[PDB]
Amino acid sequence: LTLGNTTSSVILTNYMDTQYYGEIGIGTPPQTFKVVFDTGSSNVWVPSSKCSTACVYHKLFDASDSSSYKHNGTELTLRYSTGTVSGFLSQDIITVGGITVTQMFGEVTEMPALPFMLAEFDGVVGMGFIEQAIGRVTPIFDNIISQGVLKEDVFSFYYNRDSQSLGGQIVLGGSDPQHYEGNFHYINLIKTGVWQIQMKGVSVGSSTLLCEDGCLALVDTGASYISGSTSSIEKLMEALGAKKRLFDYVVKCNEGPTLPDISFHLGGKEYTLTSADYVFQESYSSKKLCTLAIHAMDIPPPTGPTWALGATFIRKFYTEFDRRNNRIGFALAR
Ligand SMILES: O[C@@H](CC1c2ccccc2Sc2ccccc21)CN1CCCC1
Ligand SMILES: O[C@@H](CC1c2ccccc2Sc2ccccc21)CN1CCCC1
Ligand SMILES: *[C@@H]1O[C@H](CO)[C@@H](O)[C@H](O)[C@H]1NC(C)=O
Repeated sequence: LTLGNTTSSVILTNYMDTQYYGEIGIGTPPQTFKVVFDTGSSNVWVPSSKCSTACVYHKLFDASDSSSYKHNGTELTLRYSTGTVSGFLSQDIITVGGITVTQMFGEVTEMPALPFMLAEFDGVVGMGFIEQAIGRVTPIFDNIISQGVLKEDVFSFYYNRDSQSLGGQIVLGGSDPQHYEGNFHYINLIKTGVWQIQMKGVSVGSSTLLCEDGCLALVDTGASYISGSTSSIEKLMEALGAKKRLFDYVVKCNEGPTLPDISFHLGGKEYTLTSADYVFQESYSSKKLCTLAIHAMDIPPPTGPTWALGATFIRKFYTEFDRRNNRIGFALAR
């Protein structure tokens, strides 16, 4: 007997405003892993004990220590913006904030030192739809929905700004009103299968200089930043006075607080980020260079070309992902 009144939460760790990770347990007895909960992907994967470069710094799943494990072994390859992992399929019981689910997941045996040596998390829990799942593997949230335990078929994200403070939180089955102010404003997904909405414009202060004839916005919990196409970012950075370095865009630290507001027109409203929301203000010196929490990412079709609203956006706006209604809700984070 499963009664739909459950609302479970996973505490997240904030690593330098770029990586937000929580704990999941795999197997019997449970083997714990630090995972990023990512709306931009649909597969679950952790490093395998069968891993032969980045594997050395992470926790590895040993199937031989789990009584609940069921072999499969189908080969699997997962491509991310940052890097590609490879392994095989395994099935086991996954515990996520109290909820226990029988899940098919990836046992990663090929984890390159770049970029995975830089990951503070062990694996990824893809919070996207089956349409985007590799090997057509049933996503974890789809499996939790099938159990009929959740209060509502929704999950929400809270990302805090980096004492003994909470780095973030995921709520499965609801939203935590302690982490948002006012009410949610919802935007319907263009289509089911992808956590993507229509964007009606991007404004720099006064003038709406980009996305004038509309564009797409992927609401990506796994993305550290706000990203646009190379073309869109080059124009945006020019309007900000930012300069291209090797991996990032920079401004003189003293100019940082003088930077204009960036607005994203989504559904009925404008979602504004002030300079304090997008500049890593590590100094105020005129002789130092400060990094922006904005970059270029060319997302390939069918999903891209698209903007991605990552942790930079989510820190400002507490986000709710509604599977029942196929919509996303935003509320000012508290
Ligand atoms: O953490 C930083 C990003 C980090 C990184 C992680 C995964 C994949 C690529 C890169 S590029 C790179 C290069 C050299 C050192 C570290 C890094 C971002 N910074 C901005 C705020 C926190 C620091
Ligand atoms: O956004 C970050 C990407 C992040 C990540 C998140 C979800 C799923 C896969 C990966 S791959 C990976 C590997 C190592 C460290 C971090 C990460 C990387 N960014 C840092 C600066 C912008 C790029
Ligand atoms: C692995 O699992 C898939 C279902 O996701 C199934 O179709 C396939 O036959 C399985 N392979 C093996 C070798 O068990």
